[PDB]
Amino acid sequence: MFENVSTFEEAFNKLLKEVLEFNLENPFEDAKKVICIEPHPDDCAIGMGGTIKKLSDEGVEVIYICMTDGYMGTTDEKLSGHELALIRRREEEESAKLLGVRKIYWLNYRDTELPYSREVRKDLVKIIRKEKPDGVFAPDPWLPYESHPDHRRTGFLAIESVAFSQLPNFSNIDIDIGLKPHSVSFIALYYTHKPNYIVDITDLMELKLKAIRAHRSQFTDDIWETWEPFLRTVTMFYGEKIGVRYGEGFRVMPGLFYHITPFADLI
Amino acid sequence: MFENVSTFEEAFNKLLKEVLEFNLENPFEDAKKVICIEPHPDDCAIGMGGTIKKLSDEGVEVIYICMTDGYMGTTDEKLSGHELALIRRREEEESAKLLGVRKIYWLNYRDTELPYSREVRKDLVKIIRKEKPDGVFAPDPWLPYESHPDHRRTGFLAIESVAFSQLPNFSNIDIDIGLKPHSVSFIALYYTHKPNYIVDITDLMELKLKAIRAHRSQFTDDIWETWEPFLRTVTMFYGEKIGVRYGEGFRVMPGLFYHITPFADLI
Amino acid sequence: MFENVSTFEEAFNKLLKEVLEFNLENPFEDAKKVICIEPHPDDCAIGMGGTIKKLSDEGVEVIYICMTDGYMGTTDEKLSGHELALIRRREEEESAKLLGVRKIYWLNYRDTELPYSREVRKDLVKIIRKEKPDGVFAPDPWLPYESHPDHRRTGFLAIESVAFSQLPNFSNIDIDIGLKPHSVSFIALYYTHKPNYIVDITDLMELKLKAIRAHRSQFTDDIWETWEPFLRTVTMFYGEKIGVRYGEGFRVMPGLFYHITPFADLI
Amino acid sequence: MFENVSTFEEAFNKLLKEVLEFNLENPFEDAKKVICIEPHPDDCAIGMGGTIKKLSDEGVEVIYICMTDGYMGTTDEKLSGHELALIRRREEEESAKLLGVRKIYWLNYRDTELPYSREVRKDLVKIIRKEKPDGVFAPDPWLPYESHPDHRRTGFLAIESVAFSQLPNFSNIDIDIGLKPHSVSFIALYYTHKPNYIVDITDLMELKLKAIRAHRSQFTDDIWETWEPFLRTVTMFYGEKIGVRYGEGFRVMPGLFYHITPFADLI
Amino acid sequence: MFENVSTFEEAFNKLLKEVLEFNLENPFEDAKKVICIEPHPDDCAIGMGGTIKKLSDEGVEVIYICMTDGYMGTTDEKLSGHELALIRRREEEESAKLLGVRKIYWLNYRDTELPYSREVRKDLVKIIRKEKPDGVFAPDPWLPYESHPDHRRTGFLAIESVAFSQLPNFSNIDIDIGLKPHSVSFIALYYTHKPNYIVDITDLMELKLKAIRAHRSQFTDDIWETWEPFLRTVTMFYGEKIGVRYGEGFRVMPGLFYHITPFADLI
Amino acid sequence: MFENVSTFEEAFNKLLKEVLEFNLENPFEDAKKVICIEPHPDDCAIGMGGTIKKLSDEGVEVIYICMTDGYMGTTDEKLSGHELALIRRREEEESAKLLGVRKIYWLNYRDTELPYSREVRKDLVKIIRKEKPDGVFAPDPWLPYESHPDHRRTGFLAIESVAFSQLPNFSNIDIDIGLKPHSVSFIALYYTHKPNYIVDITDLMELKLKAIRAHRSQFTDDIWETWEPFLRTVTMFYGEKIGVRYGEGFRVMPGLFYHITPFADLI
Ligand SMILES: [Cl-]
Ligand SMILES: [Cl-]
Ligand SMILES: [Cl-]
Ligand SMILES: [Cl-]
Ligand SMILES: [Cl-]
Ligand SMILES: [Cl-]
Ligand SMILES: [Cl-]
Ligand SMILES: [Cl-]
Ligand SMILES: [Cl-]
Ligand SMILES: [Cl-]
Ligand SMILES: [Cl-]
Ligand SMILES: [Cl-]
Ligand SMILES: [Cl-]
Ligand SMILES: [Cl-]
Ligand SMILES: [Cl-]
Ligand SMILES: [Cl-]
Ligand SMILES: [Cl-]
Ligand SMILES: [Cl-]
Ligand SMILES: [Cl-]
Ligand SMILES: [Cl-]
Ligand SMILES: [Cl-]
Ligand SMILES: [Cl-]
Ligand SMILES: [Cl-]
Ligand SMILES: [Cl-]
Repeated sequence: MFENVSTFEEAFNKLLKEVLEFNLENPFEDAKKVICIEPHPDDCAIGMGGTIKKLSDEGVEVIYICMTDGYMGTTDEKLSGHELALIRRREEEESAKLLGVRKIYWLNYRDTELPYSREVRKDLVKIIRKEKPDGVFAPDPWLPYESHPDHRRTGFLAIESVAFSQLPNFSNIDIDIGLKPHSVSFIALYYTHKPNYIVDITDLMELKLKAIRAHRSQFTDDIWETWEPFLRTVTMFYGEKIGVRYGEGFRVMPGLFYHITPFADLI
Repeated sequence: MFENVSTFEEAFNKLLKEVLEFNLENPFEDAKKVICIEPHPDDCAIGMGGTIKKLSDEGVEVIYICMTDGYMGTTDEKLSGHELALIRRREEEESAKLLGVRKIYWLNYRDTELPYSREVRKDLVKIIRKEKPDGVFAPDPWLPYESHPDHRRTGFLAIESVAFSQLPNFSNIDIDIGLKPHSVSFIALYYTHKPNYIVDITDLMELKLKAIRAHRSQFTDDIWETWEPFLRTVTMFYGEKIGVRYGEGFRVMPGLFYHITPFADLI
Repeated sequence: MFENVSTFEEAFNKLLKEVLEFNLENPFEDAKKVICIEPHPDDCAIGMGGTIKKLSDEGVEVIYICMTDGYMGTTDEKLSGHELALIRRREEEESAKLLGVRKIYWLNYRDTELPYSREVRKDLVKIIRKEKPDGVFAPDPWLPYESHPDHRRTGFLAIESVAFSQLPNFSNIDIDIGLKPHSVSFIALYYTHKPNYIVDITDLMELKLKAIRAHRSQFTDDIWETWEPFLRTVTMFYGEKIGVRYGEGFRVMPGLFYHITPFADLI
Repeated sequence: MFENVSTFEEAFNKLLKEVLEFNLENPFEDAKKVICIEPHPDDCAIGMGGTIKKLSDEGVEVIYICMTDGYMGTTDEKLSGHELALIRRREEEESAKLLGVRKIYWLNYRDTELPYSREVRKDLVKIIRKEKPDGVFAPDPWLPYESHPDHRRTGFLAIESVAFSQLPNFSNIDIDIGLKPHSVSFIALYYTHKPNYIVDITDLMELKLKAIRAHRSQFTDDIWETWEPFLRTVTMFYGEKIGVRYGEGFRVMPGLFYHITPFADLI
Repeated sequence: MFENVSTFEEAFNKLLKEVLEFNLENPFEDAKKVICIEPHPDDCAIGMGGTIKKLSDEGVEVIYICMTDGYMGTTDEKLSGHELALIRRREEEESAKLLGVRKIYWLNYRDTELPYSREVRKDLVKIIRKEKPDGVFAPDPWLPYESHPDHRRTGFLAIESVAFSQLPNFSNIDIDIGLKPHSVSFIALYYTHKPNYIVDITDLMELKLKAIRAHRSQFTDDIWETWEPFLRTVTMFYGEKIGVRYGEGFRVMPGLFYHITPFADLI
Repeated sequence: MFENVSTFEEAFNKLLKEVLEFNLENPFEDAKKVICIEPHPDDCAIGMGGTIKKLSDEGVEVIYICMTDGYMGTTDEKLSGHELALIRRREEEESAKLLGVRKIYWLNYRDTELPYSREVRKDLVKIIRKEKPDGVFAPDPWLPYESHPDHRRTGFLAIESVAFSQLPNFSNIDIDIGLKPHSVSFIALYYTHKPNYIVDITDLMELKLKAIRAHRSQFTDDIWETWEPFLRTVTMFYGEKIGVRYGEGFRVMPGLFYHITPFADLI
């Protein structure tokens, strides 16, 4: 096979088009149920809140997994992390209602303390096998200069957990209690410097910002003086790539390209 | 020293040529004994099987270290990981016989569970100090989008273990039982986006694919319909860089450049 | 806000100039007290010794944190790591005296064994909250091909510990014993491939080299035959970027850009 | 309450009889489903195989959890751990069929490597919440001079996991996927120096020994020359306490006595 | 020395009386400031609430360290651990006010997740060196059948941390920031099966029980129907050893006897 | 087998005399090479220095394994742990010379930081398999009130490592580099409350105390005012059990009794 192509460029295009059937025309078109994985309460709204409302409005069931409890998100010396986590849970329930999301799984690892371990893969794999989502969204763990370990670990653990949910010897007691292996159809990484699919969110921008500001403990007015400019600059970064005012960017690749593929950066 | 050069380009070339005596003409020419480090059974054959056969055919002694047992490599709900691991040991013995390899060290860490720790360094440094190889091959841990932790950890632990095998206070009980410090002459990284040395394997391609397919548990005919196209695409990516049909790529650098070198990407 | 810009370029420049007030003109001008974090004894003098002497000579109080004891830095089978660590403490005290540094905190983690953990963050945040430095310097953990885990871990732990030092629920017993949250004004990363600020050290080069050679155990004459060429080639790399003979490079970014910022590589 | 008793002996007897309703007349009489937790394949048969057969013969459904794979159980240099594990799985299925057991959960931690961690607790609580057993058996982790960490860790993790299975904030994703909190009705510890309940197994001793010897890889004839005398000495130790030839001993206590009870050794 | 005694009994008594100056007449008589270390909110009140009130009433400053947040203490599926932990902080402040305690350090490790590690030692040693207490109370980690890892770990970590607070190379950054080594004068273990000092609390029993029931989330009326009988049975167990109605028991030993002492059980 | 004994006492005596061939008459009589494992430098001399000199004088080759470097053993704020450790290595070489010991393996784990892990077992098993000792001595990890984690961990790791050195799948790279499995003939535990074999050291007491005081950094004259009385009180405790002035005690048991043996405290 692949004996009659003559150049690498020809093989490459034939591998993507024919063998992997990859395309970026509308990667989310067939989804019925997706899971959006966030490191902290508010990252699904920040990274992809317009696209979550577009999906919910088309009748896609969007479920969150939140990896941590947001305990550390305050500079108030009188607000304990326990009290903040309870406040953030209610904030995310109000944000998610605005975006059409009706189910959140809380892993409850402490903020700044998310482990990078098989145990946390097992939590993700248990929920993937229970819910059988078509798509999974998570942060791109290769974002340049990303300095928060919870973000880098969420992205790597989500990619690994999507792969290992298909393997019956990984977390085998799930198979023994009736949670069968599941093969997700696509992963999409948000918070990405290298998007290859952009969703125009220009007419949902105000709704997105409203869903973000529902995390009131995080976005005081003072903080918003910097964050609204930031968030509009990011959405213009994405939207300008497809000639629209505001966009949300995602990186999607064939499953093969997440492993031993030396030209994965050509898409 | 280095006071008479005038530009960074001049200093850089003098550092590589004269001080480090670095050359990519024939980096494997003097090797008598090399160790090829693979994350899982079948990675030496996939990443570099053509070059392993060339080296064996020249009378180089090629030894494998396999970091993990391949336990997780099945989607059959009836095949336990213990039985798969036993099957894969036999597959690698048959693959290795085709490529001229006569010695495999099995570290037996569980697949998907290779630790990143001093303990696993010590296992690599014990074998390096026992066998005194001239060269060590391992995956490039900086391959973009590599999402298997066993692969990233094998590359980093091999680079570190080659450096630490020279240090008598590292794993000092080896020195006390007669395994002296050893200084490897070169490292070469396979599975790389940034090769700087390519071996033409055009006339060994069918043998490389045979050696790969000897891992029958991983390469069923259905899976091969994707994997032969992929493997030929990858070998054309490398071969095209030197104007040949099929190549295997390696990244080789002076030892110095694996540490505090801000222009290491200029080779 | 940010509704009247019409291109990403416009928004980006307005976000950096107006909202973040970021400028690379003289990022160190207002500093009264800085901490320089080194993985091993000698890294502050190698990565940034000229700039340390410039800062001391302006009356800046420069403090080191050394993460590890340098135990493993010998190929002499007769010198224990314990004896080497004692030797290296004295070498660093001599080197530091040459550069105007009068205080070093020794975390005493063993060389090649620095953990990547909350416990080590807590050590950094205790010292940052006690000393209240204006600036913190550390290695850039994203230097390409950096293969020493103690270097990568120092960079990431330093950036995370600057951020978490401002959070009263992080390491809360410090607040309870009277070490209040502290907000550092800038971070600067040395050992970097992507500097955006270069200090001319041409007239302090011989003093820098003297301060490095004070670490006699590391820089024997034989080793210096390779290391003087290396260090001059690095200083030319940096100095050529601003048209001077010898430079030390730093990467400085707005705090926001260390997290979720897809265009952080544009500075 | 408890204001009218006037001696500790009076209060103790009232607390056990009235408040805790504790007795040891026939602690297993009401059981419909029990789980027997073994560190390695063959420990349920060795510690309590006669009682398992009594229970199965009364219509009790007896389920095993085996914590490890038995990988390390050979002194044959030609038998890999992987092959041993596969052999021991078949040995246990044969042993279990002799004793009436029809379901085994295999956690598959490697022998000599069982962790003592929240992750292993979560595997035990998942199975306890799925199966809702009335009783759980495990080794007594306080057996004097017990030197195998897998045995000590299995006893502690079993006791902890029975308590934590009732707590909806412990391993909360189970509650989210439909596995509700479960309250086991008794624990019984085997392999105990301090039994307080003994089962007469005099007429099932030959069956018990057959079930043990079905683990042929462990009990070669040579090893059996020591192990039959050992096993009969232990069963006489227990049976002599109740005036019978062969017994199996268990320690049962009120749940309260597993925590902050300074007279728990008085039963 | 000790050459003129003739029997072990003679030597033993002379070691305790003359060399170690040990006695148990009134071990708390000279204390001005004590720390009571509890695993969870409510353990100081349960283990030793009468004695805490006796000490405060004498003008001793009693300070708590609470190792964990009590997150897991509920069987209500509607109450999150975060909310529980906030509730229990308030409960403890009310309980402590009743007993005369005015300061509590909260380590905030999650309940059922307290580590056994150098990091937690370092938190105890920072507080011991800041507060310089004369006495420290903690659970006896050798209580038979104690099945809660947080209780066993608190007792061992407290004993260890008392010893290591005297050592300037342990947690050396405390010494560098001005927290000098401290030598506690006594440890007293509560929750013990082997008390050697009993405090009569007969006239403070109703106050102790009030301070316990202030932890309303733990002691609902239904649970109290078992817990008041238990608590009265325990206090009778201790008081009967000194011929009083209700007592609290402590185990106190010379520092030497916590290490390499084969007759430590003779006191 | 064992069908003709009628009582447990009969079976027990026959199991020990005939099947296990257990004798406490002269357990060390056949030894040619023993390893004495100490947690810190000085514990072999303190726990068993008289016996080590008896054994050396009979021509037994006594080798030490010291698990830690003694870093923490000082209350001088000017003496670093690095310097202490180097001083203590020389102290031990002088002490060991007095006792006839000519070889010490230093594992160099930091004092107070000995792990309890497979990695440290592998260090012990590599030395056991290299040296093939007839006997191994270690602390009894079940000594009551032993509060130093390095002592408890040394005892358990030594017992485990003796057992696992016989198993070719444990630390299998040893067998691959030519270190075959080894079966030690006896373990003897020192620092024990339950000795069953006592060596009379009455005429070697002053030599033992000289070998202890050779650890000058630990035994200043001030400290010795407590430690001489302690050490003579301990040797009297042991010697009185066999009617001699000064003894060293050991606990020896058949290998079988270290596992699943409910009457192991009957010897
Ligand atoms: Cl075909
Ligand atoms: Cl085809
Ligand atoms: Cl990370
Ligand atoms: Cl405004
Ligand atoms: Cl020169
Ligand atoms: Cl020269
Ligand atoms: Cl990784
Ligand atoms: Cl085909
Ligand atoms: Cl505004
Ligand atoms: Cl505004
Ligand atoms: Cl790292
Ligand atoms: Cl020269
Ligand atoms: Cl009542
Ligand atoms: Cl009542
Ligand atoms: Cl254990
Ligand atoms: Cl026979
Ligand atoms: Cl004297
Ligand atoms: Cl005297
Ligand atoms: Cl524990
Ligand atoms: Cl009532
Ligand atoms: Cl027979
Ligand atoms: Cl026989
Ligand atoms: Cl321990
Ligand atoms: Cl004197």
